[PDB]
Amino acid sequence: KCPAVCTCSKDNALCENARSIPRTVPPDVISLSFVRSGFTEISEGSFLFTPSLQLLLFTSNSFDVISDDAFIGLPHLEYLFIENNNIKSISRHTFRGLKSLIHLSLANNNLQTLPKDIFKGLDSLTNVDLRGNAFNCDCKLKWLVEWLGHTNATVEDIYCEGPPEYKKRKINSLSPKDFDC
Ligand SMILES: *[C@@H]1O[C@H](CO)[C@@H](O)[C@H](O)[C@H]1NC(C)=O
Repeated sequence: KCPAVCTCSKDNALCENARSIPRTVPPDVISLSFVRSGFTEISEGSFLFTPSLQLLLFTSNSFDVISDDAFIGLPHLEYLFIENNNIKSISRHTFRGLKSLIHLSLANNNLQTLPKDIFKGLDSLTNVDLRGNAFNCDCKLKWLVEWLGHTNATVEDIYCEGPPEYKKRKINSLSPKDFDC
């Protein structure tokens, strides 16, 4: 019942160098991890067949895009860890539909921006980790300051990698005037 690419513990499944997201994952596996995966993107509805996941981890992957509604069909997911990845693009609705998500980690992916309203609709979120990314502070990030001010979640300090004028400045400290636009 455990997928061939993955090795499965009782409640946990680890998939390494998987060429596709398995749709056969046994129920009563609440945690799934993808390490050094073969697949280059996460399309919409990839996890539809694994509704029981409370925890998801992506690490050491190279992704062209993580699509809108990629995580649709995961009503029970509390923890989502996307870390130490190469991600070229992240869609505004990528995380749409996770109401139960408590902890979200984008940390250490070297992401240059984030789209507006990417955190829209995640109510249960107590923690977001944006550290370890190279953020270009510009018009596309201007929303992020407003979100950091009004957010209920705990977010540790993050800094602008660019442009040269703003480098190594706390994004939380910035004001909307400084963003140009
Ligand atoms: C943070 O949460 C409290 C209670 O959960 C709420 O009253 C407050 O308005 C929230 N902050 C916002 C929405 O900026």
